[PDB]
Amino acid sequence: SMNPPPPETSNPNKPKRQTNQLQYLLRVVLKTLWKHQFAWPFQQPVDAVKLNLPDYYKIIKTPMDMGTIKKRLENNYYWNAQECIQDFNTMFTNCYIYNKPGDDIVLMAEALEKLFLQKINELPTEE
Ligand SMILES: Cc1cnc(Nc2ccc(OCCN3CCCC3)cc2)nc1Nc1ccc(Cl)c(NS(=O)(=O)C(C)(C)C)c1
Repeated sequence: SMNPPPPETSNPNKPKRQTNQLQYLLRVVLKTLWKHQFAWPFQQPVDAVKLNLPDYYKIIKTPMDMGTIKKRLENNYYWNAQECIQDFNTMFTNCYIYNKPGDDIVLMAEALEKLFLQKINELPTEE
């Protein structure tokens, strides 16, 4: 069971903005999670062939990862902060949907999500 194409990261016809909230999502939120010791399983799409998870992309129909989020932010792909926040939440939820409680990967996601939520709590007001 093969891998799907990754999520879209480029679309010239999509309206997009560079806002102070989206800048915070890159400079604070993404950067903080990316450097974390538990980030690496989330820094690129799940390679379900290499990990031998032939059911992964049958169960996870809206895949997301921080490599995709990083590219979207670096490309100014988003219209607003909530679109990007949704991507992070999809990533975390997908982890909890696919895996067992207490699994290492879940503990890793939980550590990243705690930091995510702390940073989002201080999202600046839109300028
Ligand atoms: C983002 C993400 C979400 N869900 C999972 N689920 C998962 C991964 C592998 C699993 O193996 C099961 C045993 N195999 C299956 C057949 C036999 C062998 C089981 C479940 N993976 C993720 N990314 C990831 C990326 C790189 C790696 Cl190396 C890992 N591996 S890991 O074990 O979870 C680790 C980070 C080392 C704790 C996960």
